[PDB]
Amino acid sequence: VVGGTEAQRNSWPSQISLQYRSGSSWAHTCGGTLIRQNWVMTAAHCVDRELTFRVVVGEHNLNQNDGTEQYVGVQKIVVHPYWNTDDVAAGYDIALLRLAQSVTLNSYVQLGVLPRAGTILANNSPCYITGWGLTRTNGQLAQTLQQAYLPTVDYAICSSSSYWGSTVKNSMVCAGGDGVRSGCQGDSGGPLHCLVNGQYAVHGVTSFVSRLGCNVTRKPTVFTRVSAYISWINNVIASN
Ligand SMILES: *S(=O)(=O)C(C)(C)C(=O)NCc1cn(Cc2ccc(Br)cc2)nn1
Ligand code: NA
Repeated sequence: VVGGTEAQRNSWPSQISLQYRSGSSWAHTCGGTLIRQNWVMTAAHCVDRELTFRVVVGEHNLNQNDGTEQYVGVQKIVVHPYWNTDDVAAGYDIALLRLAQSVTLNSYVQLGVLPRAGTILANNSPCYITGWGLTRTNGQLAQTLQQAYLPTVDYAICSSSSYWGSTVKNSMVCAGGDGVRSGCQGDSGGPLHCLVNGQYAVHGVTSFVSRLGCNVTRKPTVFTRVSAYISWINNVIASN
């Protein structure tokens, strides 16, 4: 997250860190959202490489154990069957990870609330991105979870020629693009939390940023639109 601030400890208790084994240790690669005690929602592109993954729930400071974390293996990966790693812009950038055990819920570990199927937010709706992704273009990961206010940019604007044009689809949510605040590498897979009827719900899964930079005017961060996938998510959970 570029242009963010440090989140209060576990104010985003459904945020997870998706990590892969790197030698004798672990490396953060993506965010995700805990949606059942044994299921995480992330981006399909986060699992394009065949690696050993783990999920950390209750995380805040990646470099230090604070007593709130639970670490769990990934037992099954279900990528959307229409995902094409060579065509991010086609969409379908979503995957579900079945965890090797069910995590315990507490003040630090909670299920993320999903929107009702089909929900489209009005332009400029209030949302926050969260993650441990880079804090500047070409920079380094955040040690502690960051948040940034990233209001939505509706499809008509986001898919116009001076923004992302045809690359953005109606199955995506765009947010930000002010040139100061944005998602960045390693926020991918994580949530966009948007306030609806007084409750935050996870409307986006971070999918891509501009190759020109993370915080780039009229290149808002692009998210898979969770509300387009409610039936798919429920079908996967019900059949696994
Ligand atoms: S996201 O918008 O943050 C973005 C820029 C697409 C991103 O940084 N995604 C992170 C990501 C994770 N993976 C899979 C992967 C690739 C290589 C290794 Br060594 C490990 C994991 N690809 N992009
Ligand atoms: Na920690």
